[PDB]
Amino acid sequence: MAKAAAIGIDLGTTYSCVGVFQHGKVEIIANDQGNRTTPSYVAFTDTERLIGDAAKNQVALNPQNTVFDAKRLIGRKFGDPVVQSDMKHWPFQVINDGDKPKVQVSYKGETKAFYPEEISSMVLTKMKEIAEAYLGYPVTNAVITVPAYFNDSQRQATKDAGVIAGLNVLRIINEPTAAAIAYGLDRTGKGERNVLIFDLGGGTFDVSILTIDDGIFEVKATAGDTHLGGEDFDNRLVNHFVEEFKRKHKKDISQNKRAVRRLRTACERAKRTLSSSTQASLEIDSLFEGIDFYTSITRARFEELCSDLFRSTLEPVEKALRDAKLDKAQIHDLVLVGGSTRIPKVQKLLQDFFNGRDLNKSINPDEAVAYGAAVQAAILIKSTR
Ligand SMILES: Nc1ncnc2c1nc(Cl)n2[C@@H]1O[C@H](CO)[C@@H](O)[C@H]1O
Repeated sequence: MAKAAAIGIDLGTTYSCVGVFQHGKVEIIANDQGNRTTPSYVAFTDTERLIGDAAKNQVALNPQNTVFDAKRLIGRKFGDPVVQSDMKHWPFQVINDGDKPKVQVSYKGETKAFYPEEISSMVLTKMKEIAEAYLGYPVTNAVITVPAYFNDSQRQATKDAGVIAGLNVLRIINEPTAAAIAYGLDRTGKGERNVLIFDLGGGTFDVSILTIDDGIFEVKATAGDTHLGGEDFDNRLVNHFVEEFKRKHKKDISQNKRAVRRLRTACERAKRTLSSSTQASLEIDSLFEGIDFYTSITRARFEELCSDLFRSTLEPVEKALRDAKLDKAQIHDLVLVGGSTRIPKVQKLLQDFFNGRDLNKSINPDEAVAYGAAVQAAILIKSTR
């Protein structure tokens, strides 16, 4: 029953996803708000602790006590130049506890501090409860994914987050490995298979090259930009609409925090519409000083606003190919991961760089990692018996 059941968890920087392999198929489990992905946010309020969508929806009103990006801190030392550089951009306090970073917040009127693994365990507990509500029974066995560049300390801290959350961690697997498993790329029989995983998420870009030799996976190269993702494209849209409001009304909205946030959420939504339509409309009642902002943007204009950012995704692809010592024609499969890979211009650029090659994109890219982890969790729990 419960002891023979296992889940796959994609514990992401900005979003998390949970899957279960049963009756010959993977089911990506929707949360209580009907969403197949849940924000990796934890809010501490005057009465409660919020996780996911409810935490993300109140980030504007409570920025000092809403934690996100815990994956950027997990398994790292306080003195690490990555930690020191990132701290300058977060609205929450990061403190030092014996060369280990802790996030310090106000919760139920008291000052509390949490280790990154305790923050990640609260996200994992939510993913576990989403699976339990769908299954009708508690599930405790899980496969958790990590980026392929995570070292031993980051992997151990992720496993510890799993233990705190009440999960029995069957295995910690690499995100590009879970993605290749989702597409069945490890069941092609004999001979070495070279796979490139192009992972463009909300806040990070990762390129991974894997060799699959008779079921055995090997990471040949990892490249990317830890500070490039979907949120940079939303900000390019925001800047355009701030300048358009200034041309139509002779009023600068940039300093009005509420106006910029409402514009940012509308831009994120418009950006998503632009993946399946050639135009999107913005409908913001009383954006600033009682002025409604009813406008539209074409896909062509959006592609111009982000042109330099889209083109920059090809330098890590080339860098990963030289590090792996492979030419383009030596790559057998191209796999898309992350919601931003739905952008048609991103797909066109990658396909043209690989000389008109077909892309593996039939599995929802923001769900492919949880899908593969769910498949691996089923295989592992069966062998355990
Ligand atoms: N249809 C879409 N067109 C463009 N971007 C998308 C789309 N869906 C998601 Cl999710 N994202 C973005 O992917 C990230 C999460 O993986 C977020 O930045 C989200 O906006």
